[PDB]
Amino acid sequence: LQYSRKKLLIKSYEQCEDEDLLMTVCKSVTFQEFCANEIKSLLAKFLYGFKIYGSSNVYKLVFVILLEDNNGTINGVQVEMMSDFKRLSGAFKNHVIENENDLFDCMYKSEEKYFNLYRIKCNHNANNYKSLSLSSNS
Amino acid sequence: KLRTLNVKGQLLTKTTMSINNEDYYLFKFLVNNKSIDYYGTQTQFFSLINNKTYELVLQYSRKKLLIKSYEQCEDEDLLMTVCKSVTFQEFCANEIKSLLAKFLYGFKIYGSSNVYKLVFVILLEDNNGTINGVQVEMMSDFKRLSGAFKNHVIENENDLFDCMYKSEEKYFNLYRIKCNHNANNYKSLSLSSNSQLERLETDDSMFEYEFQYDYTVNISRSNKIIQKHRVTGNFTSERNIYQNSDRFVISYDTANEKIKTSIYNRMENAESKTDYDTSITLKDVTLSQLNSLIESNLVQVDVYLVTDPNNVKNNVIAGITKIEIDGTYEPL
Repeated sequence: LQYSRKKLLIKSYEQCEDEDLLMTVCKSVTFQEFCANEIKSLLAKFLYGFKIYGSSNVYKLVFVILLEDNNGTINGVQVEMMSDFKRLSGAFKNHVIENENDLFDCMYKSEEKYFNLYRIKCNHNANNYKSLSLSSNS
Repeated sequence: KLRTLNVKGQLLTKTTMSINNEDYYLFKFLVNNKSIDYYGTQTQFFSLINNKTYELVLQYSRKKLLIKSYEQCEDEDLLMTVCKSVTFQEFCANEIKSLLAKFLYGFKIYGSSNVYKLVFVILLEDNNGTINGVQVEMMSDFKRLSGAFKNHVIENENDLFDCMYKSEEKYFNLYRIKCNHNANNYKSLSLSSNSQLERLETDDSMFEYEFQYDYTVNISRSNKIIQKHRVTGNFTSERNIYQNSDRFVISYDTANEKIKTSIYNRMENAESKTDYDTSITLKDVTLSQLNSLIESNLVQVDVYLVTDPNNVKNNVIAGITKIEIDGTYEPL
């Protein structure tokens, strides 16, 4: 791009082809990446996780991530994540979770540590409510 | 004559206590899904067993409700057996259940490509014995909905929409519907993959029921209800992406008044591709064409509005369905 005649003109264009952002951790994400419901990977901070009262097979993970509003400011926000016992056991890379008891013992040893999340989908609902969710290969 | 009552129900707990060396024996029975306690002696304490329907005959003597006698029924099942009213208790147990509802209206949710939403009115008997008609919501997909409707062949989305707009404001027997309660405490209805939605088609028994099914609150949202409007006049659309979200500002005329609202833009699972920027501007084109079509009566627009009753300002759109002259249906 060259600055000429009070404009930004495309001085030359070159063909690039399919840049990959999966398995590439982004320090931040944008509101639009929650809108497109795009599967990315970001770095996050796990706060604390537990099992939902009244449920048997549903656990909740709470994270702190960084969103970018279009104003350009980067804010730390609390995001919530839900997944069953199965998808959670295989989600934790380099950790063996064979029963419910180990999941809780892993979460309590995972508290306040920084995580690289991989292939996590950002969702958006009828009632908005922006949250994360585990795919089958995250 | 000492008068008596007859009740039937599951037994939950058995408890005993000795007050002043006078043994007392009590049985917590589930009668019509209520915790009602009845008196007994030491003979009944051992004869009866928990989680077992007992046909019960009560006696009133010495200012107490006695178990005069016991027989035993056998675990009656009440599915495919419709009910007028459910309780808060049954929503907590997440009881798959068959009850009667009044169908209001249905639409396809914005941004989604295969997810639809139904709005019903059901009778919900609270913990105090009062029965009130409330608005309840329901999510299901095209596949479950294609086979859900009893006695109606639905093979394509356009049929699905044609079956709701016919069934709008009719009464429906809902068979084997799971009443949900969630970590986020809003209560809803769900299609178990083997649930039937069977229409009643009037027959003048409706007169007793329309007075009851007066929805004043939507139990699937908090402080908000869903309302349905017909677009008659100036439909205007504008793209306002704010600091907080990407939105469409929309204002239309009904036969009543003009409404300001806004819809939150979202795209379902558009993958590895810029199918959000190129598709939202696409739907914006569909929106600024709409007024041209309503004037010449080419399409009719139905706006489904998640609204706060007290403050009519809190308006958001959950679905917009275009009714075309030639039977074709376009939702958004």
